[PDB]
Amino acid sequence: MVNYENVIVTEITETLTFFAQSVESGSKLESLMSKLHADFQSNPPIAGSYTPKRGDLVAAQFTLDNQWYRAKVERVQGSNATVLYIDYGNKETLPTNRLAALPPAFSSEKPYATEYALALVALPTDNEDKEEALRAFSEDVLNHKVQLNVELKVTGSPNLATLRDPTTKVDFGKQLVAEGLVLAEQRGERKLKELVDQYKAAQEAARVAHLAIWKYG
Repeated sequence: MVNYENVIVTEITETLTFFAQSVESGSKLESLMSKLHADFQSNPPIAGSYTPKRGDLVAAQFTLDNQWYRAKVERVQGSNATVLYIDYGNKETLPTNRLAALPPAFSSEKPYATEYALALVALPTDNEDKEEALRAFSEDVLNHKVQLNVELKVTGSPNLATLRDPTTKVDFGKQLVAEGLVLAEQRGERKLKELVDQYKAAQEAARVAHLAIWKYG
């Protein structure tokens, strides 16, 4: 009877945080991107006429496809800026001449992607084990429809969330633990006790089975 949210995972970072879009907001973003494309084709901005302050919400021309996206300026350094593509979750450093003022019409809708921390998962000690963990998790969830549950709200940073396969009901983060690819996190929130204990047992099973990072005990 847990109220799962149907999401699509759109971006995964190197610390196993991830960005997810709501499935029922898919048409909303689709419409926005189509209107933004048409707007900036009809009235293309003048390159170099805009420079941002840190925090500005802008239109940014993605270096990959030369299309315009909604973006938050996170850092400005001379001729370049670091931006977050708020509807998808990826970041890049970019010349400021590829930034323009976002028309107030596109600025009111909340970001269509939200960042979360994968609940109770810690990356392994080895660097190559780290890579494999990120590869394995991306293969599991990237671009896929999954069920998300927020486990803990965190003030000032991404909330803790589990991800579940809609068909098998397998907890993806826990599966990473059971496969011996990541470590289980121990923490004290009583509401997280059951999940903490379960992830601990999964880690233990992977240890006994000598899986992956636990190969040489």
